[PDB]
Amino acid sequence: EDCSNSEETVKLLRFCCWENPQFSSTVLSELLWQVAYSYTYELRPYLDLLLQILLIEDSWQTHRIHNALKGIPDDRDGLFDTIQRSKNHYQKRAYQCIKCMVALFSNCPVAYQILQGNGDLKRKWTWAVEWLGDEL
Amino acid sequence: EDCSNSEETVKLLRFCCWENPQFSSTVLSELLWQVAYSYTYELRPYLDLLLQILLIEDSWQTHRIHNALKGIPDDRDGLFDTIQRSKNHYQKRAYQCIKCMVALFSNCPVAYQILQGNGDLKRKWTWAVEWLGDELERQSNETSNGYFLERSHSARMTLAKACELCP
Repeated sequence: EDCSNSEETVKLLRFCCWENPQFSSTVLSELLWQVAYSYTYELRPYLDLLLQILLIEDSWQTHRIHNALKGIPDDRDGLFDTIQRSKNHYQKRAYQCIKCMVALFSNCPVAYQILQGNGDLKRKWTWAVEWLGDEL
Repeated sequence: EDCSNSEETVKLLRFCCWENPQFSSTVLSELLWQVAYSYTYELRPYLDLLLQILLIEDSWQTHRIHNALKGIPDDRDGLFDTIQRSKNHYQKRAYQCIKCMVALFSNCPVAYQILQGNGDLKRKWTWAVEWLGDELERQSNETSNGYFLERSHSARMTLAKACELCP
């Protein structure tokens, strides 16, 4: 919540999230909370921190992209869910989420084989891209 | 968790749950857990599998229906509990639990005398129908889109069928 823009936090998270299943969910639980229920002008410190949690190439990487796009069920939304919740109002929230996602897919291969290979996430990713265009 | 939508998983559960209190408990416990903590695009298979468990016409049917509508006490798990938590957000999950219940009540005479004959369940069943009525008045609710009740025709029929069940 507080010290997300710094770089001594990314180092602590990437050191503990590494092949720790429960902890990697805790960080995602908190990060998905703030990307959804936090003030619209401060998402970039949180979203940019989310990358270096998804880009950890360990045995749990696939789950992290899974539990960031679908969301941890029945509490925290996902990157797609917050987009739906914010297309009409707080449109800047959904835009900044897409920037994270575009950056993630273009710079993470394993993310591309999860987007390309899971039709539901594939199909939702479509509706996202036109919406960004139409708003422009 | 994994082998859902299969016709052989339900046949095995339906076979083992017959007159088995311990086994039926775990099946209900796991099914209710799956109904609560799972993505809405994979909820219909669990609800449909749950419904087939409740339709087992053995001597534990009333117990199974009680543990599914209410849940194990002091744990706040159960179809009414998950409906209550999902009224505000994830409204698509709350509706699908109702849609399963309508199919249960209108097709299980044993699980209609449990409703008609228990007061709080009728209150809880009532609170569902106005919530569904109010939510709809404001397609194919499996798309896992924005989580807002899309009027569609599945919902309108479900609301219509729910209303007649109310005494």
